[PDB]
Amino acid sequence: GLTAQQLFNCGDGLTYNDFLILPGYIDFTADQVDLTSALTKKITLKTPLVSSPMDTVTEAGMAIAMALTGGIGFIHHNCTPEFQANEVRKVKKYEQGFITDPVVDRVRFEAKMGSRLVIMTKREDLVVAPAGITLKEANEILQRSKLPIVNENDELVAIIARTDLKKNRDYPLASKDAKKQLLCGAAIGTHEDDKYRLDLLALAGVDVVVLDSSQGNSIFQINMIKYMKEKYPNLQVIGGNVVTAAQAKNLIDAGVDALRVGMGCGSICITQEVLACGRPQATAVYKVSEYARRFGVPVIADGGIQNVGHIAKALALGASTVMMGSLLAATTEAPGEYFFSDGIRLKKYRGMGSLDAMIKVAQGVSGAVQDKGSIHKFVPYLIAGIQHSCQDIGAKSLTQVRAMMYSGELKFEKRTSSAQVEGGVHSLHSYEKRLF
Amino acid sequence: GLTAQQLFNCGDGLTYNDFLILPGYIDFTADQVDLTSALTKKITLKTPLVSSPMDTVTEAGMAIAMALTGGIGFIHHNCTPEFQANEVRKVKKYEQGFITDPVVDRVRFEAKMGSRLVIMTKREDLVVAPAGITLKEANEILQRSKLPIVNENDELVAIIARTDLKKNRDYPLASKDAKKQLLCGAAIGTHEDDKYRLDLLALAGVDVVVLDSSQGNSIFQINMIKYMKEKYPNLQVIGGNVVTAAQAKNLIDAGVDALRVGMGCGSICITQEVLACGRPQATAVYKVSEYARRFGVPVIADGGIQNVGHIAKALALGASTVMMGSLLAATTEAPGEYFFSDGIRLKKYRGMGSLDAMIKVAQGVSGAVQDKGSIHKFVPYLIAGIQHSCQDIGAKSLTQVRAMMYSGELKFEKRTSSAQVEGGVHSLHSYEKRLF
Amino acid sequence: GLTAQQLFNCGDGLTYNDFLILPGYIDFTADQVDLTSALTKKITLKTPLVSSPMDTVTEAGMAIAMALTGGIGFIHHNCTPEFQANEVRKVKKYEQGFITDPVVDRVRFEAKMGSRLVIMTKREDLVVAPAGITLKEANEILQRSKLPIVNENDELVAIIARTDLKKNRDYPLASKDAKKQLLCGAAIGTHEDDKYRLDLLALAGVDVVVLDSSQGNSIFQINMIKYMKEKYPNLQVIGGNVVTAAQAKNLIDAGVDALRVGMGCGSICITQEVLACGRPQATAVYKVSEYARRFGVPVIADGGIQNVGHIAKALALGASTVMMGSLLAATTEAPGEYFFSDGIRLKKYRGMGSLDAMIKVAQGVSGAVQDKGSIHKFVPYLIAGIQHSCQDIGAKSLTQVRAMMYSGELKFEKRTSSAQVEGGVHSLHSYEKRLF
Amino acid sequence: GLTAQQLFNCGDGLTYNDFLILPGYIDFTADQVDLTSALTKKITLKTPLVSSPMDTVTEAGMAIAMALTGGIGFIHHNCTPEFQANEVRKVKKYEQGFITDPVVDRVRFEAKMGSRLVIMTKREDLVVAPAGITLKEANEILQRSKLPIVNENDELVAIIARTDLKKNRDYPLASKDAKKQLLCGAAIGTHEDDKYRLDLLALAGVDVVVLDSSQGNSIFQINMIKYMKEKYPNLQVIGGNVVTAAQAKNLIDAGVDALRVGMGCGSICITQEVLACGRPQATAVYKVSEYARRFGVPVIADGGIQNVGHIAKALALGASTVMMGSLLAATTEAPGEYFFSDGIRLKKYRGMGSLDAMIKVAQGVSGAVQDKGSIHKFVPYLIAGIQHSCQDIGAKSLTQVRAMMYSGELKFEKRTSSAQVEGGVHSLHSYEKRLF
Ligand SMILES: *c1nc2c(ncn2[C@@H]2O[C@H](COP(=O)(O)O)[C@@H](O)[C@H]2O)c(=O)[nH]1
Ligand SMILES: *c1nc2c(ncn2[C@@H]2O[C@H](COP(=O)(O)O)[C@@H](O)[C@H]2O)c(=O)[nH]1
Ligand SMILES: *c1nc2c(ncn2[C@@H]2O[C@H](COP(=O)(O)O)[C@@H](O)[C@H]2O)c(=O)[nH]1
Ligand SMILES: *c1nc2c(ncn2[C@@H]2O[C@H](COP(=O)(O)O)[C@@H](O)[C@H]2O)c(=O)[nH]1
Ligand SMILES: COc1c(C)c2c(c(O)c1C/C=C(\C)CCC(=O)O)C(=O)OC2
Ligand SMILES: COc1c(C)c2c(c(O)c1C/C=C(\C)CCC(=O)O)C(=O)OC2
Ligand SMILES: COc1c(C)c2c(c(O)c1C/C=C(\C)CCC(=O)O)C(=O)OC2
Ligand SMILES: COc1c(C)c2c(c(O)c1C/C=C(\C)CCC(=O)O)C(=O)OC2
Ligand SMILES: [K+]
Ligand SMILES: [K+]
Ligand SMILES: [K+]
Ligand SMILES: [K+]
Repeated sequence: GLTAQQLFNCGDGLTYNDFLILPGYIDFTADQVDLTSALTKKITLKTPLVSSPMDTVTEAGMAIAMALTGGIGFIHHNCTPEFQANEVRKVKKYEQGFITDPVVDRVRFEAKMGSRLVIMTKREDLVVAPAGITLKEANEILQRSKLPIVNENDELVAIIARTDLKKNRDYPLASKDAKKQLLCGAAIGTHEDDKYRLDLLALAGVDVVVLDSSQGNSIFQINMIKYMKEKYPNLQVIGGNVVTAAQAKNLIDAGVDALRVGMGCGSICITQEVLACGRPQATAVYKVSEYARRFGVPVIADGGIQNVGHIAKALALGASTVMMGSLLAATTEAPGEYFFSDGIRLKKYRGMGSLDAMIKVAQGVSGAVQDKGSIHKFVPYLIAGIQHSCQDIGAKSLTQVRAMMYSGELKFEKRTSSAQVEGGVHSLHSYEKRLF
Repeated sequence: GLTAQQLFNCGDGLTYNDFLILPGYIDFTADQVDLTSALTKKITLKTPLVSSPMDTVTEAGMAIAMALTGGIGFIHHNCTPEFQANEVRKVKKYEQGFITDPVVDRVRFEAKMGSRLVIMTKREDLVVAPAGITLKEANEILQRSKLPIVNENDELVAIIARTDLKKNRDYPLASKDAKKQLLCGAAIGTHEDDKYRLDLLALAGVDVVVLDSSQGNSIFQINMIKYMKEKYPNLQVIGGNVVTAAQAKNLIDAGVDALRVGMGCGSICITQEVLACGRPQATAVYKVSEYARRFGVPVIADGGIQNVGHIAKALALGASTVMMGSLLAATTEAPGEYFFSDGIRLKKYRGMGSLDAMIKVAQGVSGAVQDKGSIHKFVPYLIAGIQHSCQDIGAKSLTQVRAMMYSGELKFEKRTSSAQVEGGVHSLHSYEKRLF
Repeated sequence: GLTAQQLFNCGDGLTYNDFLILPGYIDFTADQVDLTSALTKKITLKTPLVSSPMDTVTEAGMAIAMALTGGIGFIHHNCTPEFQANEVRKVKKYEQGFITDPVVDRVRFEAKMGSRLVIMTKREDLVVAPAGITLKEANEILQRSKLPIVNENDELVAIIARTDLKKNRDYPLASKDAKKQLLCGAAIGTHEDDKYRLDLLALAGVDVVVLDSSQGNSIFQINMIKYMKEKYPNLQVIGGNVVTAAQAKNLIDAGVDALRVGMGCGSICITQEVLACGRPQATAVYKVSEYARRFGVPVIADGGIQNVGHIAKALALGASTVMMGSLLAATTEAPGEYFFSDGIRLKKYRGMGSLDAMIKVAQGVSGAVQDKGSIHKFVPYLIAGIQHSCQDIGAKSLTQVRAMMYSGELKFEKRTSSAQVEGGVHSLHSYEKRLF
Repeated sequence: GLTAQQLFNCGDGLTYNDFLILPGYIDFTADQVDLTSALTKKITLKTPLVSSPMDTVTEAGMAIAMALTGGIGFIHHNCTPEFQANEVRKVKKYEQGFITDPVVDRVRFEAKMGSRLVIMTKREDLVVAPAGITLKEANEILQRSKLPIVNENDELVAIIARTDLKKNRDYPLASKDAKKQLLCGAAIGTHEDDKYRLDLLALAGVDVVVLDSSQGNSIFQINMIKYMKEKYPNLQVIGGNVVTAAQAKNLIDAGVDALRVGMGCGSICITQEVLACGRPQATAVYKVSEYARRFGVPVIADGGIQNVGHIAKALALGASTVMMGSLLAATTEAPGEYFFSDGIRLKKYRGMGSLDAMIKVAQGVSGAVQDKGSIHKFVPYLIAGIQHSCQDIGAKSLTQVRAMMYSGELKFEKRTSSAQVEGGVHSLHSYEKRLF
């Protein structure tokens, strides 16, 4: 029975595996737990999940799947500005609803004022829908397949493809923007070159942009932040990797809408070994979030997430969202082809600081992870997992979990190594592990 | 030389392997140590041993063997109410003594008032025994095989099968109820459905019932407790898994006769890894027992028992009884068939939260343990083991061990990892381990 | 720079591998270091080495070799009183000097008053030596082979075999008694039966006797101690295994001449795992020696010695001598035959609490260790090793090492696990280890 | 956020792997970081790198390569004084510039006053250079191959081989002495014999000499130091291995120009295990440097360097330079021939206290390390690695890093074992590691 303030303010250099959250009182069911989380000062998702901007994790496929399930994805920038922007465009155009370009096809089969060819099938035998209706109305109005929206003068003002109404109805947690499109985020560097790439990403319709760096507390990123906030006042920007409040302050002052917290704890990271710099994750998350919260800036616990327990712990310590690399790297929607080794299906996963991904000092390693299946199955599982944890701890929502932790109400307890060994599977001659 | 109060009140998150009990003064022999322990507020066994309510551990066979040796068993509820109740009935009818149903056979060979056929062999050549005698008397009275008990009017009032007098004489530590039957306990859930199952278990003659849950401090279990205490005033109820005094208080207030303490420390448990919730065992046991004792509520140290040292430590820290899963899972009396792998005989052992035992979030794993032989050999061994420990520590009884620990008299000392390595087998090129 | 008092009085439960001794000032050579140590209140050896009383370690061969090199041995009692006593007799008669029985052969070749046949070779052609001379004189007096000692009346008063003068001259560190015989010690239990065995051991000429027990603070051993001190006033007795000052006090009060300190840290020990009782060695040694010293009672650091560093640390913490089991178990002089496994020569080593060595609760395990060669090579090596350690720490003698440690002058420092890893061999692709 | 003073003054016995340096503010690039470091009170290198004086590490080849890249090398003394001195001579004569001996060839092709034959090619057709010019001038003056330097009377005063001007221009970081020669250092013992060897090393032109010992705080080394400072007033001397301020003081008082800090932490070291003496490196480095700095004496962090992180940490804690053995032992320039095992190329690496390198008490082990390539590639890599670390921590130079650490500005944080596990590569099914 120790509070977070007490636990993380003794200088022990703790991490996720070094502690536990003590159970509380249950008076609701796991399915009643709400995971709504703030991605940035203005982006809010239904789940606190985010896919990392890496070669072997996030591209269109992942970004789309992740958005459809309740989270969001960040496309990597280890490609051409053109390619990256196309990946953003694919994601952005995956779901639209009221398509305008192809409806105003252009007018200026169907015979809808102006000269809207979609012509032959005259505007009398065809079903139409008034302007001002909503997607719900739109769906029923033509319960079949193929809906031309008409503006007073009976002029084609828009159209809505049945397929979009399907995707919309199929994914109730979909992270969509004001235009009913799957929101997407992208990662860029801080060199001048990144200004051009940013412009192409802007044109692509990217919603949030993260400045990629192992140590984001620099004059380069600060000025880059200020630039972006100037050129694109509304664009949501996330600050480079930080692990201390002093670093966060500079980026917060520069104008960040959120912070990416984590240094050298990612599965493929050797920065701590090579550069001696970094910080134990659990502590990094608590300290920066505790600070950043006084400025309304969401913290993204980035790195070291090996399972659901970690996710719940990051959130419990102050993080608004959690970013994963390896916990998603082997899913169907991640970049790369599957292969086999010792009868084990694998997909490549490599650190962005690896010589391959990149005198060059390698800060990442290149490996492979075992097949995790589809994001469409895995993410729902993580969502269920997180919910149960909130239940045991007695919290109906992630927002509540933090209040309980900050009020002192939520208690923790350190785990000795024997205690960590006891917490996992032990004393078995053999066993298999499954979760969903 | 550190007291329990000092040791477990520093927030280190200790477990069984993290400490030792310092030896005292010996002025008696190991065989003089008494292990009588309170299972619940009213159930008291000769030993502090209990078999866990799990698919691969407890069914009739185990429950019977465990009772015969001095402990008790809890039948799992991962079966039909009918099946479970039949398992309780088998155990309950294993030993009876004065059988009534078949003696009042019905009257209304032998020719005993009324019309008691057991007829031919007239009541004159046959040996009979008066009503009011005891089992001891009964045994001698017909020193052979096949004893009709007669009520004044020479009317068949009961019978006693020689076989029961045998089982009774063979097992001096047998956990029997007021009717000379092997007591049995069963595990149920907390859903409404469990009320029906409970009723069938009541009819079966179950003696103690444990409410099965990974986090028993809930409104569901509290109300279930209150229900049971109402409907079955005398039934002994044990509260769902708890690890803190605050949780215990709710269940104690709800009316529990004992508490099942343990969360995520069981050999097949992944709850700590998946849900981030739980608590290091040694500490869980000391803290809750220290509290629950002020209300006369026995604590069951449930989980993490890998050997005799653990059992003795749980007891020394405040537990009245100890529940095991893996330490019994491979015995002859446990559910399942034996098989072989690398020339090693094994029997399945799986967590009740495993996908097999059961979106579903797995909290347990499915494995196999190596053959441990019969409960009838293993339990006596654990009993001997525990006794020696009490001797080294200078305690003639489990009751004494707790007094010494609560008075400060009993001392402990933390074990560094090197100290733990030194405590076990080391520096050998090869070795085999045996214990009994 | 931490003193022993500070280091071992924080309740951390440390052991040998958990700390280091910081180097001092060197103004002498390793060969100038003196290891003279008190075995008991009256037995003093040239080295602080002792072989453990175990089936696979100490018998005549070991006891003799160990004495010849500067230490001593304790014969095991897992044999008949006759056998054990014969093992003591073999050791005792290995070296004698002035043999009396065969010289007083009996008188009452050579023609020496009385009728000393050793006859033919008359007392005139034969060289003789006066009574009152010493062994040194004796050696030169007949610089060849085959010396009849003559008493005034020219009567055979004794004889001295050339072979004894050889053994005496060959081993300058030999642990011999007042009669120039290799001293020997033996281990006995505390049951009444041990009184008879003790008597046979007395007749055998045993010099020191250790009462064998895993927990020697008992009324059984206390009374046994008092008995022995009564019956054999001069016999040196060592107290059963203790690890705390409170235990030591009882045995010290009972009249022990030394204490055997150690519980569950021996390579083949499972007492800590099975009985939950014991104590981390380094701490056990410091605490009891710190106490026992106030009564002039030598402490024997028994158990957990895996190498020279451990020996030096035990001594530095207060032990007067060190007892080993595995560090000697595979030498030529130890009981048992050598065999081979994976091309590796081995000799059996088993705990005295193993089922084989012995319901029975096993407290020891049965294994094998790799061939260490002869005690006559290994012990000199340990002696050299210990000497260098004393040099680095700036102590010319074991006696000095303790003064420095008790005065505060000697400093220590805890070793984190990484620090322990760094202290040993690391970062090699492959390597072989040798020491002498 | 803990200062070095706080971190290393709690008695925890920390080492490199036990802590991290928290990142600061970046306002410069990695390539702008300066690694200029003081080898001794008067020797200053461009990099803080030094090759250890060992059989399998440093000989001419290594010493030359190491100097050319920015560091320095110390030739081992496990050879004849003649051999060692020849190794110094090879290194010293590798690069010269203004060669005098062969130019004053002797005078007393070319026809340059006196009788300088280099004769035929008369002094009129040949290009010459005035005395007083510099190497830069010299290079251009004869932009081709084959430059006779002439003194007023047109007398051959010196010569400069084109090859030297090449080596000079190729290696901008070259550690050269006042005579434009690659500086070299050598290791000697402290016995009288070492005085002769020293004399031969003096004649060889050695620049710095390190007194080789595992425990240099001795009367032998102190007097040896005083001797050398007397006989060779200008010679730079480094004090034997020390790990505490008390030891450093004696050697500092004796007159050391630098200190070699480290005891039993070297990859091939078993001194801690065998002699129980030594100290955890990170702590050894901070404590002695913190002291030695008050006397302007540079500390050489010697031992335990397994990678770049360690190097940066040693420097951050107070060391002026870092000495490596295994981190260089398998390079092309190190002594020994390459061989193969399991398809892995290896080169021998052995501790100088190994029986092979040397009753003898082994303090080192004999193994093999995997091929690291050329020093000419590896050292530049370490240089780049160190620079990035300085960048993350916000320091433009090693000198700055220490100021920040001593002022309190630089912060650190302990790493729990889980934190250390998280810091390295984890959660991968497989991976390969590369760095340059
Ligand atoms: C160290 N860290 C690196 C590198 N590339 C990316 N990253 C990071 O780690 C996170 C993924 O870690 P997981 O544990 O797999 O989730 C990424 O989000 C990013 O912060 C690298 O080369 N070295
Ligand atoms: C975690 N714990 C589980 C699960 N099923 C049962 N249990 C528990 O552990 C105890 C057995 O642990 P042992 O160390 O084997 O004695 C059981 O009594 C129960 O508390 C599960 O799926 N996950
Ligand atoms: C535990 N300890 C046992 C047993 N038999 C003997 N001993 C002890 O350990 C010492 C030898 O330990 P090493 O590390 O090998 O030196 C013996 O002197 C004695 O104290 C046993 O069965 N269990
Ligand atoms: C222990 N230490 C030894 C021995 N020979 C040399 N050394 C030392 O270790 C350093 C090299 O360690 P690395 O980790 O490989 O750099 C050398 O500089 C020297 O101090 C020995 O036999 N035992
Ligand atoms: C940039 O991607 C990362 C991130 C996000 C992190 C780390 C890291 O090593 C890399 C790879 C390192 C690279 C590509 C070098 C460029 C740079 O320094 O930004 C880390 O330690 O924590 C977080
Ligand atoms: C119920 O059986 C348990 C018990 C007793 C414990 C744990 C656990 O995971 C399960 C399996 C988890 C299940 C079947 C999910 C249902 C539930 O939540 O009750 C644990 O962590 O500590 C104790
Ligand atoms: C007696 O030999 C030992 C000793 C010396 C020790 C231990 C031990 O287990 C045994 C074997 C245990 C036996 C033979 C049971 C009898 C007894 O209890 O004496 C230990 O834990 O520390 C020291
Ligand atoms: C001398 O080389 C070393 C050094 C530098 C160190 C150690 C060591 O064991 C040896 C080998 C030990 C030898 C050759 C014995 C001679 C001696 O004692 O000097 C160590 O522990 O720290 C540093
Ligand atoms: K990492
Ligand atoms: K577990
Ligand atoms: K042991
Ligand atoms: K080492």
